[PDB]
Formats: sequence, structure tokens, C-alpha cells
Amino acid sequence: NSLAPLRVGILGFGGLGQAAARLLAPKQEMKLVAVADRHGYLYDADGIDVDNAVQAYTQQGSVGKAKKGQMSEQSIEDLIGEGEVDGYFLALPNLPNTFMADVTRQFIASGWQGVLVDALARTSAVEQLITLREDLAQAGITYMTGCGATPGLLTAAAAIASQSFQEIHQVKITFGVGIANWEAYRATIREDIAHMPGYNVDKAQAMTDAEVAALLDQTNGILALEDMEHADDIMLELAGICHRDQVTVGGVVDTRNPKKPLSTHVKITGRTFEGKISSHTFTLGDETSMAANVCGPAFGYLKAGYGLHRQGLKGLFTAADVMPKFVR
Amino acid sequence: NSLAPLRVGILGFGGLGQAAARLLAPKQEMKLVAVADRHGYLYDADGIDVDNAVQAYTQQGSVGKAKKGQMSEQSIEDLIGEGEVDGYFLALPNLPNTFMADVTRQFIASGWQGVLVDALARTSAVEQLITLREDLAQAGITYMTGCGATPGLLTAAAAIASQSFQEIHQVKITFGVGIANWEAYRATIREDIAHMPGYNVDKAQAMTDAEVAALLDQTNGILALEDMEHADDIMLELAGICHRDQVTVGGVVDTRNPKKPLSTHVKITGRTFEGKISSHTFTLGDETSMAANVCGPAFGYLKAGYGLHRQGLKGLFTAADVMPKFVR
Ligand SMILES: C[C@H](N)[C@@H](CCCCCC(=O)O)CC(=O)O
Ligand SMILES: C[C@H](N)[C@@H](CCCCCC(=O)O)CC(=O)O
Repeated sequence: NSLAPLRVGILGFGGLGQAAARLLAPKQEMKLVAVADRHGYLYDADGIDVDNAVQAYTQQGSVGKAKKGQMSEQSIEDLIGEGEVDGYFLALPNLPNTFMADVTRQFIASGWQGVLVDALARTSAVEQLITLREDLAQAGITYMTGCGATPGLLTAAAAIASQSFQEIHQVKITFGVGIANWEAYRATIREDIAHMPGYNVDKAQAMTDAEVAALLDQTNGILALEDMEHADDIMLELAGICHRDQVTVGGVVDTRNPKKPLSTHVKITGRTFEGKISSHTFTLGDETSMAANVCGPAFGYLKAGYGLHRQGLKGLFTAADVMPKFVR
Repeated sequence: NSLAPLRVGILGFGGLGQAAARLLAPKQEMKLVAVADRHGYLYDADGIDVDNAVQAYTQQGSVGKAKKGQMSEQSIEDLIGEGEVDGYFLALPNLPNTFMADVTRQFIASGWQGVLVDALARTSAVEQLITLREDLAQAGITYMTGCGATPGLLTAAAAIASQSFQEIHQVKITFGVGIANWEAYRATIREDIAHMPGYNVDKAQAMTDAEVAALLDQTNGILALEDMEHADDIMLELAGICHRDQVTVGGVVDTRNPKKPLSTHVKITGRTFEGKISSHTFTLGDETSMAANVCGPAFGYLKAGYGLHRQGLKGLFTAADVMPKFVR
């Protein structure tokens, strides 16, 4: 596959998409050929120049401003029809809550076939993609949903851990995030503030940077989120592991420190066939960033998705359903 | 599937096979219809009476002595041709080191198609099954190898954990086992003593219970095993995650205490795309027995294997390659 690498694209070029591009750079079996943001796109069948695209984006507002870039207010539509791309990572803020589904309906409408991957967080966003299962399948698209850190990595770990038990009692995810680069987080931070007490997507999305800084001042830069609406729950339910109500997700983001404020882990509790109650724990290393734990799994699921696609398996899959494949 | 459960069988009815039978009892989507040991077999398309089979085995030396049992010195051959069985768990001591492969060659020769699962430990035993890949595929058999605790559960956890990293440095497995029931462990204990310093399969297999008790007396019932030949290594290599030399397996079995002498875990170390070195850790609950952590995953892989089989996917798969499916 070093002779014929998987040709991939990234939609959305905020902090996560940019990290995704950097992660792809040293891969030999995967090549980044396509990036789109809201106001432009960049295609390069020979492989994207990541430094140039990042410069363009951060200094001129869009990758359409990069060498070989194209400005466009229909960048996704234009990009889909421009290039030979085997799969895309949808690194798109789900703002509003319908956006990911709407982008997916454009892939469907386009006639394009291949693999799509997302790192959606919200159960209700994942439910919108579930409504599209047959449309995806009929379109010839293998869609990998919730394939980030959580849902994703931690969800798959819980699916594996569950095999020791006759019955599952609880899957509890606690995450920590330290923000190293403010620019890389603003434009997703409202997605998180929406999980705050007395907030929601519409309210958070409409906040000014002034109002955000004010909220953060109160809690010293810390967003402690409990019992989040998080698609891990329906994913583990669709995989037959447990009911969604037995899955709980919470976490802490420290907007003022690059160090994780706590060690991310998932605890899986259940009863074994011998009637013993016990828990497995999967814990992430403190020096693995949000970016690595989201984008790493995302492309491992893209690779896995492609394997499925190449076997004629189309439709919607979750992180809980298949083994991601290590990308080299 | 409660109307048409997967009909499964177990070959070998020492401690692990017996535990496997008990684990299957409450399942509604999987039904134990077939058990064989060296000197007899038991088939019952309506579902095995586990208490009766265990009584027969432990009190009369074979399940062939159970109500509906048949004595036979070709029990595997006879069983394969007797019943409608969708998949078998091969709960067989690999003694000698060629035995599992030889049983597998009988399934091949028989014309039977379906799923086979094992919980093999040794790299060299797994390599013998790798030589049979095409024979398996041509025979219409989906073979799931190394699908126990380690290899198996812990190997799959390492495969998932690896997705955060650009390069893997080390996968380190440390296991603990407390023996609760001596009868349930003797007849596999020689497999472990073979990993001892200054021992091997042939030497260990030829030891008398006298000589075993003597060895154990020296170390107070404790078998501390380091750098074991363990198939986790080639499995993670075949899945493209790391070289076999970066996988190390050790553990402790306490023959004199039902409590685990240490907490079983796997530590996965690597470098992320940002150049940070870090480790994830997956730890098992102390009250999850060897039996639960081996047999639970084994049947989850059988179920997964069947899914593959039903899609026309035949040949050899490892725990590292696919997501096991929770059996209810
Ligand atoms: C709050 C985040 N946006 C996200 C979780 C990131 C988990 C990272 C795990 C780690 O790197 O340890 C959850 C969310 O967006 O709801
Ligand atoms: C020594 C064992 N036979 C076996 C490991 C059992 C791991 C159980 C894990 C747990 O229950 O914590 C390894 C071996 O046989 O080589």
C-alpha cells in the first residue's frame, strides 16, 4: 500500500482538522489529498503541504488561500466532485446539532462512494445518522460514527472489557483535557459549554467570546461536565452490551493548563458467570493529547472502514462494532 | 436468535471446558449441544445438562458416562459427524505442542464448516495454525485463534490502545492467577511449568504429580513466569501494530490461594504524532477469574467469528483482528 496509499480528506480545519493533517504527515499507507473549510478547499493528488494549508488557514482565514487552494462558499460540494478521495474524516463542529447529518446527506446526494468517519459526541447527533442507515448503504458508503476518543477509543475499550461478564452493570467514562493552544480550542469550546448546567447548543453557540471568558473567569478556566449526553451510550446499546442508561460520561477541561487535570479512564463493572461483581479499568496516558486520542482512532477506523467497504459492507458502523486498524 | 440460538460445542472437559459449559448455561442466544473429552462425548440437540456432564466427568472419568453420553476412543471424529454444531470452543491442553493443529486437521479433513475458537497460549502453536490458513479457508471454516485472556482479551485491548500512537514501543502483559480448585487446574499446570526456568513442554508434560508438588514446595505454591513464549506477540505483529519483540508477557500463578496474587494488566507504550511518549493501561478486576476472562472472550469471538462466517469470510483470524461480540 505504499505504492497505492489510501487517499484521504479532512472536512473542517479548526484545531482538530489541523491536528488530523499533522497526524497524517508521516503515514506511508495513507495520504492527505483534500482539505475543506467553510470558505474554501485545497486538493492535491500528490499530497497536501500541511504547513502551507495551516498558514493559509490561520493567517488568511481559509485553506482556499493556500497555494493551490480554491475559495468557495460551496466548498464541500465542490471538493466532493473535484477529487479522487477514498475516505474523509469529518472534523466538523456539530453546530448546529443537525450539521453532520446535513453534510452526510450531501455525500449521499452526490453519488460518491467510500468511507466517512466522524468523532461526533452527542447521542442525538448520532441518532440522526442512524436514521440515514439505509440511505448510506444504498449510496455505497461505509460510515464510521463516533470514532474519536469518546465516543470511540474508550467506547471500544468498554466493548472489549465487557467480554469477561455475564451482565454489565455500568460503563463509566471520566475524561480530562488540558488546553495547550487557545486558538485550537475556541470554535469547539461552545460544544462543551453546551453540556454546562443551564446551557444548551443554541445558547452556547450564540455566546460571545466576551461571555465565554466571563463564564470561564467564574470557574477559573475549568469546565467540569457531568452526565453528558454522549453517544457512547447508544453505541454500547446497539452492540448489545448494555442499556444506554448504564453508560455515564463526565469530564473536566482545563482551559488554562496544557496538562490534563485528571487521568482519562473508562471503568466497566459487571457480574461474571460465577456471580462475582468486579470492574475492569482502561486508563489513558497523561501525555496523550486530546488530538492524538481523537484523530488516531479516527483514522484507524477509516482504515477499518475501508476494509469493510472493500468487502462490500456498506452502511453505518460504530466504534463499538469493529476493530480499528493501525495505520502506518 | 432466541428462536434459533447458535449451537455450540466444547472439546476438552477439564477445568476450562467445564467452566465454559457453566458460562453458557444462562445464555439465550447460544446453546451448548456438544461436549467431548478424550474417552467419550455427549451430544444433545436440546441443550446439555451441565450438572450431569460434570458429574459424569469428575466421578466416572468421562462425559461419555453421562446420561446420553457415548464412550469412544475417537470421540472428536465421532462427535463432528454426529451433530448439528455451528461452532466449537477448543478447550484442549496443547499437549503435546502439536495437538491443537492436529485436531484442526481433523475438522479440515471432515468436510465440516463453521467456526472454531481456541485459547492457545504459545506463539509456536499459533504458528502451526497459521500454516493451515488456506486449508481452513478452502474448507469453509472461520478459525478464531488466541481468543482467551492472553492471548485474547488483553491482546485486543492493546490493539485498541495502540490507535493513539504513531509508533508503538512496548506492549507489556502481566497476569495474576489464583487457583481456587486444584482439580480444575491440574492437567493444565504442566503447560505453565513448561514456561519455568530450565523446563519445556516435553519435560513438564512427563512430570509426576509427586515431582510437581515438589517443585511447588520450593516456591511455596507460586509459579512466577517471565518472558513467556506467548502468541500475543505474533498476533500484534500480524495486525501491523508492532514487532513481536516489543511484546512481553509474564505472570504469577498462586496454586495455594483463590485470590489473585497481583492485578492482571496490559501496558501499551508509544510515541504520539506530537512526539510525546506515554502509556495506556488496561487493568482487570481482581474478582474476575481466569475462567471468566478466558471463556467470556472465547465465546464473544465465536459469535464474532460466526458473523464473519455468515458473510462468507473464512480462514484464520486472531483476537487482534476483530471486535468480539457480546453474547446474551
Ligand atoms: C471535551 C472533549 N471535547 C471531548 C472528550 C475529549 C476526550 C479526550 C481524552 C484524552 O485525551 O484523555 C468530549 C466532548 O466533546 O463531549
Ligand atoms: C497462566 C494461565 N494459564 C494463562 C493466563 C491466564 C490469564 C488470566 C487473567 C486473569 O484472569 O486475570 C497464561 C498461560 O497459560 O500461558
